[PDB]
Amino acid sequence: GRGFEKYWFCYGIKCYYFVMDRKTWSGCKQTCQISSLSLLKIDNEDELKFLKLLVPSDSYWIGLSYDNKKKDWAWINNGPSKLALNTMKYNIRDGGCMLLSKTRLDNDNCDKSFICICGKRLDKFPH
Amino acid sequence: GRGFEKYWFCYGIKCYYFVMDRKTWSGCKQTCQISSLSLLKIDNEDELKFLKLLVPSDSYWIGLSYDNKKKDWAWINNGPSKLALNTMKYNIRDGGCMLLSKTRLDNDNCDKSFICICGKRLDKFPH
Repeated sequence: GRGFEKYWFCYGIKCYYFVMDRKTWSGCKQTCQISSLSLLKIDNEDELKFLKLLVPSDSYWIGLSYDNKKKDWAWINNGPSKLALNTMKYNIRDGGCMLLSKTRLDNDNCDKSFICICGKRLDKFPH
Repeated sequence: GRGFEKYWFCYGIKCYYFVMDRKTWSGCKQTCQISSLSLLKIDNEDELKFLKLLVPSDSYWIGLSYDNKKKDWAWINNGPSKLALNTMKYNIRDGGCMLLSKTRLDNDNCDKSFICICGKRLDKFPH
């Protein structure tokens, strides 16, 4: 259940929620999930511009990880995105999971503990 | 009816909306109202702490102005608050309306144009 911050924000059709405890990438993925949210997927450059603008200054796990079957960085659950990643920017030797900071996307050790940012669209309903 | 930013935020029981164009204090007050919002009232020190933390960096008209008849600073529509102001720090000769920045509350010419921050509780329903 719930140990989230009491603030949250929205942009367009998507809101953004913050776990209180820092967690490993996997632990964040699962914490977003038990609450019907999902570790955050970033849909485009517009959205990225806004989050870097609006998030408090820190480093946040987001739902993007390197996938050795696809041979590429992939949004969780095959999630589709229009965010172009320059994958040369990212050395998988230095980390296979993505964080958001105010300054950039960076890859990092999946075992380090960062703030989880979970997203949920406003048109997301149980099925 | 509209001319708002696409983004907004919430804390506990209250959300926060941003007008796109800078306006005079009175214009902010009326723009918030047109949309059944209200130029923002700050309820306590906890809430002020949070807003200084999450608002982009700029200066914002909020629903606080100096009242001749009360002989005091007063929140719009007789709004109740538990935010203690030290009123000795506001010279009314320098301005009779309040704005919020990241640093502090300050008073300023009610005719300057600043960003409107409109508040609305989640338990606020037509009547």
